[PDB]
Amino acid sequence: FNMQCQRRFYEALHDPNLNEEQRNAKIKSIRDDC
Repeated sequence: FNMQCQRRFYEALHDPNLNEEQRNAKIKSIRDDC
């Protein structure tokens, strides 16, 4: 992935303030956009 999307995934992964469902949904949303 391009640097923007790459960093978005990296951040979202390393953000346990989000739980399993929330975090996987975040990754999915970023991946849909990217």
